[PDB]
Amino acid sequence: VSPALLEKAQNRVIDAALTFIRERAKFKGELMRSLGGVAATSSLLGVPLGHHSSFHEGSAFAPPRIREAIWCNSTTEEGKNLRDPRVITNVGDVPIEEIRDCGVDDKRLANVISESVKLVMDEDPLRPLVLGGDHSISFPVVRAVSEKLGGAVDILHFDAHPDLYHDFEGNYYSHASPFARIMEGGYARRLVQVGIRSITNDVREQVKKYGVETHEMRTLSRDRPILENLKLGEGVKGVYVSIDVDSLDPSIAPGVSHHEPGGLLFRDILNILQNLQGDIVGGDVVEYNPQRDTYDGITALVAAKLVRELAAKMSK
Amino acid sequence: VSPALLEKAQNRVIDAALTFIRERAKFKGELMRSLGGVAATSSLLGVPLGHHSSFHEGSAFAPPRIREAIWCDSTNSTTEEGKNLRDPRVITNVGDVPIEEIRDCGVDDKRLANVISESVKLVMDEDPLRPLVLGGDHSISFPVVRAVSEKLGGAVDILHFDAHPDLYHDFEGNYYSHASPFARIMEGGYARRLVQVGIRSITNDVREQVKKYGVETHEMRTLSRDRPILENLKLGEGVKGVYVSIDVDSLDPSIAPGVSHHEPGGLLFRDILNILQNLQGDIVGGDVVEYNPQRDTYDGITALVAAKLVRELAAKMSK
Amino acid sequence: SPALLEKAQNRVIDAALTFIRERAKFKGELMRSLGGVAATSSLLGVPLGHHSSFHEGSAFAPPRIREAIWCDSTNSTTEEGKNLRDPRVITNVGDVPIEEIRDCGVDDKRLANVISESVKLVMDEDPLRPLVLGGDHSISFPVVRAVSEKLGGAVDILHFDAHPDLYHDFEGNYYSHASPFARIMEGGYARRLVQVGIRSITNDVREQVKKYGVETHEMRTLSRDRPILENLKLGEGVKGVYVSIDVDSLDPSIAPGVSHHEPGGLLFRDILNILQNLQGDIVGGDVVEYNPQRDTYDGITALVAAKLVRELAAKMSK
Amino acid sequence: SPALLEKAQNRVIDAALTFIRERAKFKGELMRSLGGVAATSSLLGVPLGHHSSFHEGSAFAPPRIREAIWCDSTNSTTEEGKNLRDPRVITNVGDVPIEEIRDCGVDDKRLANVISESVKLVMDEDPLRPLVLGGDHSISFPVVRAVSEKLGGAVDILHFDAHPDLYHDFEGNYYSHASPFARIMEGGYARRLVQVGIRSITNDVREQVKKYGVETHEMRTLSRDRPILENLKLGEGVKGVYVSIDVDSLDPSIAPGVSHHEPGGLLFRDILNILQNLQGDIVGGDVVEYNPQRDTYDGITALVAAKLVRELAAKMSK
Amino acid sequence: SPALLEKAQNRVIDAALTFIRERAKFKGELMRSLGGVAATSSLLGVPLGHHSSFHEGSAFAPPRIREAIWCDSTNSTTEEGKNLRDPRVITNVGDVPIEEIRDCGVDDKRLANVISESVKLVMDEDPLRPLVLGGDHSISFPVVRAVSEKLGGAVDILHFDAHPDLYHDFEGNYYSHASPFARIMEGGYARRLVQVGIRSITNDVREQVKKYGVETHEMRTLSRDRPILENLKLGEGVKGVYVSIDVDSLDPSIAPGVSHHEPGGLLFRDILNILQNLQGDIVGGDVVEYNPQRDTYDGITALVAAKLVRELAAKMSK
Amino acid sequence: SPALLEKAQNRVIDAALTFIRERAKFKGELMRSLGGVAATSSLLGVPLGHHSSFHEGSAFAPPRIREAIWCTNSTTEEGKNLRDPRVITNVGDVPIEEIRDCGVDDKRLANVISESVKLVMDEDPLRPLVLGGDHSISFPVVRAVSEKLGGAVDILHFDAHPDLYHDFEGNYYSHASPFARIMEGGYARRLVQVGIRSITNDVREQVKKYGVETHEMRTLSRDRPILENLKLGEGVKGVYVSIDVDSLDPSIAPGVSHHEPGGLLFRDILNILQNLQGDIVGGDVVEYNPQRDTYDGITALVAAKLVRELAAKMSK
Ligand SMILES: [Mn+2]
Ligand SMILES: [Mn+2]
Ligand SMILES: [Mn+2]
Ligand SMILES: [Mn+2]
Ligand SMILES: [Mn+2]
Ligand SMILES: [Mn+2]
Ligand SMILES: [Mn+2]
Ligand SMILES: [Mn+2]
Ligand SMILES: [Mn+2]
Ligand SMILES: [Mn+2]
Ligand SMILES: [Mn+2]
Ligand SMILES: [Mn+2]
Repeated sequence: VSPALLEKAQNRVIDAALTFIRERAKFKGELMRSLGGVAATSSLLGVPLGHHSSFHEGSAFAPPRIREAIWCNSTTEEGKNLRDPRVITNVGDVPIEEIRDCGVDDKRLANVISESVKLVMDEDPLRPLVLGGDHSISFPVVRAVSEKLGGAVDILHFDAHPDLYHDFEGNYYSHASPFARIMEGGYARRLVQVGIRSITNDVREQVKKYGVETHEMRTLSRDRPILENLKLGEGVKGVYVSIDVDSLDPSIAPGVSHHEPGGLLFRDILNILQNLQGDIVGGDVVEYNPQRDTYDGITALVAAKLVRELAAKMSK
Repeated sequence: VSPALLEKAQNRVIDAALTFIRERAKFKGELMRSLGGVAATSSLLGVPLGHHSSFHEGSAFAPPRIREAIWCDSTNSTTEEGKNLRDPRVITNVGDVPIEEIRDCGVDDKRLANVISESVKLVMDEDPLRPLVLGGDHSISFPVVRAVSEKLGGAVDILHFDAHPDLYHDFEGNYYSHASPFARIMEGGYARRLVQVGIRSITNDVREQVKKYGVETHEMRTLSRDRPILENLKLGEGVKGVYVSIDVDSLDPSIAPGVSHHEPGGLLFRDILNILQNLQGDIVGGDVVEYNPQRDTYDGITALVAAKLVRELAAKMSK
Repeated sequence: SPALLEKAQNRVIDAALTFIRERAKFKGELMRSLGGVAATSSLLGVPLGHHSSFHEGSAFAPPRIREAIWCDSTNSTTEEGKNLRDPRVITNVGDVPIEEIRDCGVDDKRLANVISESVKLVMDEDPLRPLVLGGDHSISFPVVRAVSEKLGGAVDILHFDAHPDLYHDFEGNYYSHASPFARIMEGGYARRLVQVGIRSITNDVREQVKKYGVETHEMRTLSRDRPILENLKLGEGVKGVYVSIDVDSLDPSIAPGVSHHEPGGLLFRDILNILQNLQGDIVGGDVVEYNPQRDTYDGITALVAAKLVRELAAKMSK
Repeated sequence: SPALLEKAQNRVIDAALTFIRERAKFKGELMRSLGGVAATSSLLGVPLGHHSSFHEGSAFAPPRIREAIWCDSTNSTTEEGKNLRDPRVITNVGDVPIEEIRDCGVDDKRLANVISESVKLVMDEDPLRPLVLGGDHSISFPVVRAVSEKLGGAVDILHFDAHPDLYHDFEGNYYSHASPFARIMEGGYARRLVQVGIRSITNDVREQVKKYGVETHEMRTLSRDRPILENLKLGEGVKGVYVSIDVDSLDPSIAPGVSHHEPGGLLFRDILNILQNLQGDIVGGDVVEYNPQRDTYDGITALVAAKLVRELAAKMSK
Repeated sequence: SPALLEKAQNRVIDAALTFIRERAKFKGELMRSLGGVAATSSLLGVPLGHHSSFHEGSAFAPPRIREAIWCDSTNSTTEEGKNLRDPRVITNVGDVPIEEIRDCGVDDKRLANVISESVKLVMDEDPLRPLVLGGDHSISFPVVRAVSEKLGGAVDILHFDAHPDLYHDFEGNYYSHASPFARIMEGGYARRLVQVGIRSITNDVREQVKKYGVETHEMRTLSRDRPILENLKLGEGVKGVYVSIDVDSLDPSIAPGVSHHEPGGLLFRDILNILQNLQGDIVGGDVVEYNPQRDTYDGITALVAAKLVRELAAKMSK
Repeated sequence: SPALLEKAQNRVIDAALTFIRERAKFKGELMRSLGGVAATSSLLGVPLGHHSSFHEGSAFAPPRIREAIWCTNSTTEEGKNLRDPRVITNVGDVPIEEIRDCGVDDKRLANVISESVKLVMDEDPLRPLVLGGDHSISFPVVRAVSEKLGGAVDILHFDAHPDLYHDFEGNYYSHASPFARIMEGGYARRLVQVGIRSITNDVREQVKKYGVETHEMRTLSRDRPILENLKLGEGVKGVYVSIDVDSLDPSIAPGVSHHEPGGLLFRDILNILQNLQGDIVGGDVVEYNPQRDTYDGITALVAAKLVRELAAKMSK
């Protein structure tokens, strides 16, 4: 296999993929500006990546399924208008499969994701709402938001799992290590984790090493008043919200790779998200696995709901 | 069929069965006794018996499905409160009593129950092992709790999670029904306190049974008032210790679809963990019953639910 | 032909109402022969779905609910100790043959009148009280109209639902399943309307709520409203209390068998807490919007609808 | 009370048969008013399941089948070009209210009489011919009895089933879904009985095949018998042809919605090849043993049952 | 604002087409560097479902089909022994980003032209030949138009489908999935059109068949047609052979993951028998109408579509 | 100490083989006391799935298959009465999980399987009918049948896959390699494969190397008369029948690890098995995966019908 064939294929396909995201972001930025009366518009960038998953890769197919459940009332829990393009709009998906088929390695793939995020952010007034994909994508996304904005953000992170593994199966880019990568890089100050019910003792050392505010399910009843009155981002560049759908009890969100019984109810996430104070600069909804959902696609609907509510907080 | 030949088949096959259990318990006992730093080890004994169920016998297939889910690729090996399931001193498998092959020798249910009791005693004799039984339908708790009580030399207190009191005196003339284990236990005085949680399915004649044996039945319709007591139970003070029986049908069927008796309006997963995490007392044994893999979803969610109940019970009983 | 239709319609409708009359009469006579009974919860199916905005499969619910009430996994005792094998606690009348009547070219206004008369035929047989199995939510309007007219005045309503069903005009359909409570409040048939489980509501509807003085409880305030909802006292000073249970009220994890899934709904124990604690003279009720064609393979939603019906019967029967 | 049941039974049954008469009379008038028609396939549901040995959920089948016929993923043209939107091609009468008659304490013998009379009320309305929707297979006996009595002689029967249903005595139940064709042959209602799809017959029952001259085609011989089965000519020199289709005759891969799964059954195209080719005067027929409680989430067995009803109607209507 | 759309639309389309060109140029140069190849089966996804009449879930199919092709329960050898691990046997180009282009307000004619141009970019890279993954059957018209224009003449088409897809006018959508072959035969892009598995056809569309000389083979004549169908020779006298495989051609017991369930369809082996024996120069093909949203939990239909692609590629690659 | 492990191994395997011995000793005495029999098909489960390449759920098949056997009627297609113990009888399951959990390696495990089959055969008139379990178990079974009978057998083998890989990912004991192990050891003379439709070019060389009669689905119509008239065993010790449930089309046997579209119908196998001539000394039904079956357990019923037909051919 010729080396300079793969290497210029890698260059050429990445460039054509990023140029598509650019023209799409440029189109939507221009649109929001012509309508006016908007400081921020939540912009959907899909990252259909599932190969960093330790169990099932079905995540890769989530973004299109979520956008179908978004755009199929048209009104969010607090009355923003979904058909208003100023509240929510689509940019596109990074064509992960086609980029990987060029032999691109994971480090460059992470860079492609980061560059995609910065293409969106460059077009005022778009702000990135990333659809996963597995949780490994949060690292490149948060990295991109921190670099573009010129400092750290605070994070609200819903998950069953801390995703703070220093070393997961020798895979630096594991969906079980993105917050390790994020904290190792200084991209976040505060990391507020909610839903946690699967945590190793080594990862409790990581929690201590980085000053993570890890809230476990076994103390949720004690924690509710705190969690329902979070205020983040004061004195840093803003607030980033990461929602891992496996944060929700498997009874209400079966469409995930990692079933962990004893999780959040839908209301738990909506109360916390709605009550959250701070300037939201970006967010993700990750680990929706359509291949593990029920036939009625209850988990696509839940995932779409969470995206709608994130967009209503982040659009202004 | 000569009765002679059948009787000798029975003795010999049972002997062979109990010797198998003896040798697995001997292995796991020596292992723990050579690791040291261990007062108790939760030790899985399967009793794959469904024939006492009133509606569906699928829980006979449960134990191997539960072990696989305990040891499942999507889960780490740490319990909610920090115990490492990779440490054998936290949890170990002994194995399954071969119910089907024994019944197939024409053994009657009284002798079958005796064989389940001997199995429990063979685990208990290998200190620091403590029996965490995997059912199987709920009928098995009678012979398990009889065996615990007889080996400890006295009464235990029981914390029992169920939709159903399982206190019938007489269910379809089957003494060993999955709906009378606790009538057998209470009749035998094998238990002092019996604290029942998740109850939402009870006939007026079993309400008699509750009053007659001074059973502490907590019904779902009084739960929110009961939370403060249930989150601070202290059992076993002045008897030989505490036995914890978890019927998976205690949980709402939205959580635990893989059961024979769907009863809407049940516990959430976290309600069992709150009670269990808060429970005080020397836990001497326990069981997880009525997982039915034939009624589970395609993803095996209830196997995972049962496996997590086993993991958190082991985390409490291991020491 | 003009006449054929007019003719057919009347004759087919009269034979259908006659079948209900005979069944009600049979069950009334039995109860009065047994004695020691003031009220018997009496099942009347209205298998109607064509008023649904997404799926019409709730037309199949009634017989599936009835089967699940008397099914092999459960016992015949309700949570608080009533015995369902006593016909004075619960009894079946039968199903209005909606399909057959529609298929005669009968419009929705006439159909509403047939549903109304069928309910009166059950109420004409003391001590029966109507427990209607839907069918979609549109049925509650003609049912509540009948109960009101029959008792000679207003009822207070406890309504479980994901949706307010208070639209003035859901897409030009007066008998929409999203408008039955608009028609009830317009008609004067209800004084209080207590709605529990709401999580889907537009701004135009919030104004319908203020306009009729409706007590709309949304999911986002559920945890705070618990003490109110676990202490309802309805119907004092009017003809009594009607309980309408839209199965969609419940989280789809508990009740997947419905046409509109709405995440973040009631737990089954949330409905039972409210319903078991409700004080007031329950004069009738309905369990609507169970859709067997969206249920799971084990038919859990059938079992959920049956338990709602069993627990509502425990309260209305006396 | 003795009188209480006897009187109710009679009045309830009379009101049920009156409803079926009015619906039959309405559709006969409709057809005669249109003209250009010798025969119209007329659906009579018989929602009975309790004559089953494993599951009773075939009681839910008729409305489900009707919905699947007049549905949305398909078109309305049969495979050889007949339009189902023409009422002269197919029409619904309605459902015998079996649950409600049985709930009056009516025994199976009188129940069979009710079914028989119901079929006869359809046959009294030129040009309607009965296409019965089960229900479990027990219903074929009262149906074929009625057709035989009404026409005044024997029919030939084409029967698709995984089981012969020629048990004299299945678990003491005279009206067993396992005994309908032993009752038909005993009574001389049928001359030929051509059974197709058989793959589950005990030797005792093999005796019964020879005892009554039954033409039983087993699955192991199907590929050899194809030529005969695709060239059937029935009814010559008697009153006509009755076609009974048990859905379990199909492979469970195609028809999972049945009570008794039997691997190695017919392909759907196996039934169409026989049915589209059959020569003879089709005078009635049935599609039984669809069980919606065992169907898949997409309700494919309901579609399978509907396409059988559609293709049988294509052949019976003229 | 108008200039905004004109501007953006052309620039978003240009960037999409650029993407496909670079993938096709990479894949073409790879085969040319390996040598020993005359034709490489090259996957182009068209994830378009909005021309669907019942369900649009075939929009999600291409990436599910590719995962199944390269799945870890299957090995990489076709039935007749071609190694799919060899890029010269099967390669991926990519998906036309339909959603994203449609969300710039691009109309259906302009979309068809983007699909055609995409096909043309693959065909420009010797020795790539286009194997299109739908998406719904609408996509065959702009694919086959592109093929024909590119080659400068007609093709013969082998079409597998339950449905002729020959409507002139399906609900006023020119681009309906029920009309692609009307659009094809009307534009003279095809000479012979051989259809196999047909079992859903209206009398009007029967007209269309005679009108265009379509060689429609219906399921009800299959065994009579087998020796013809197992010895097809197409393309002789024109530019080559296009094969269109609609997944609903298979019986729903085998391919449940489709929008239109039509009972009594082809067995998997029947498509392979025909395709394994087909003579002529295959210049393109598509596998259409796999609907992941209607598949079973184990994704069986994805594997069914994947194997169809693998066996078409084995035949198209030389 | 490693002495602790070796001891556990020796003593646990010894107890497990004594269990199978007492069960086989029981059923032998039962048939001999009953008389009128020369062969009784005796069920031995080998609940093993770790040699699987995709899913291990065939480990749970044996109990599920026995339950579907005695759940339908009670007469074999050719009128054998399955309530007659001389027609079919259960010995028991080899406790695979409990022997592996003592640290026993694959070679010693193959030996335990071989010894269990010999314990069955030592009891006249029992013949072993083995329930899998994945296809890897056919190697130790056929080796045991060949050693106890003192020579080779002919094999009829239904499968979608040849199972003739010399080296499957370094796993000598792969379920994709048992017939390579069997031919290498010379335990079989003829090997007639039916249902084959997944076959690599290196495995065609294995077919050539051992003179395997490999019938592919793409020649089934030409092969029918031949396959419906097989005569095996003349000149050798007899006939072994191996049934892999994935030989059947996935439409009728969805409960397997390896879906291969375009397989056999149920009659295809039944016509072949019923018409087969030769002295049947042994057989297996394998690769039933209960975890991938439909909610109704259709594949358990299929597998039970396959067992009943094989038990009717072998019992006499
Ligand atoms: Mn995560
Ligand atoms: Mn997670
Ligand atoms: Mn219990
Ligand atoms: Mn229970
Ligand atoms: Mn409603
Ligand atoms: Mn509603
Ligand atoms: Mn039958
Ligand atoms: Mn049958
Ligand atoms: Mn098509
Ligand atoms: Mn089609
Ligand atoms: Mn194999
Ligand atoms: Mn295989």
